[PDB]
Amino acid sequence: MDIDPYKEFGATVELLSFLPSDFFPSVRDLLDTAAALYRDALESPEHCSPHHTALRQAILCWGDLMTLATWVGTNLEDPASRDLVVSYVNTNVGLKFRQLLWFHISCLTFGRETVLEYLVSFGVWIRTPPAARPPNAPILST
Amino acid sequence: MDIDPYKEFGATVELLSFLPSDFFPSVRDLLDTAAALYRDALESPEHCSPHHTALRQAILCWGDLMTLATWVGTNLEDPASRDLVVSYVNTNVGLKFRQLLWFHISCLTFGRETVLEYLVSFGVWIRTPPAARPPNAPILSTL
Repeated sequence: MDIDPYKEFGATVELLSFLPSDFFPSVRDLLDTAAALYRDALESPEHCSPHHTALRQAILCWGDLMTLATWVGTNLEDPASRDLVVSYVNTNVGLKFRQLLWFHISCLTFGRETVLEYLVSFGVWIRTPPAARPPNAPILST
Repeated sequence: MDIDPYKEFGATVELLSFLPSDFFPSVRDLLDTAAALYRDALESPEHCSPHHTALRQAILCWGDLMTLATWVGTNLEDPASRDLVVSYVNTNVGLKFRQLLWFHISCLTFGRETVLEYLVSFGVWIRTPPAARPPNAPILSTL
């Protein structure tokens, strides 16, 4: 069974690894932003949007991963060395959520296509050597 | 940030724990049920329903979870400590996803309210004294 988290939103995992791995904020920063910009819709009893639905599942999923990695770090080894279980999650999967978290928060703010366009525009822009690219990078707004 | 997976769907975490711990299939059974019944709608570029989108995340999330919980099985040694993660997985989250997976597969199959009513009814039935309850439990079948 093969599911692209983005296919239903008009994008893919190809399109997101299209941006450099350091382009995205941290997972901790992206969650802080979710609360700060949307908590009431996110805690609301309404669907609101497919982006809202997806965002809530993605926030909570990182919750299911972190909770599991912390309870499993505590039960054999030192709280100073047990951060290999939480280290592990930020190496394999931590990058994946960084893309996914950002993608939806961004889509809520500016509009799905805006973010889609922004990804292709900013993507070809970052690859372009300094001398060949405009001084004004693509910008993300309404 | 404090979010109920079910609130937007007319349910709550209280409401699903209304049901016994053993009533739900394994996760492994639920995903194979899902694959076999829905692979094509779930793999579609279409939302279909809020249930579909929430489901896709959850199926995919269980993928990310097993990847983590198995990697710590690799880093273990004791025959009682390797079995420390799949003790938790069968207790804390495996139960959570079993409910969540089940809630959604079912809603797609039978209808949101259908699945909801069934939860109250089966819930009150299991709580109901044997001798006071009908022999025939509330039923989950194709409307």
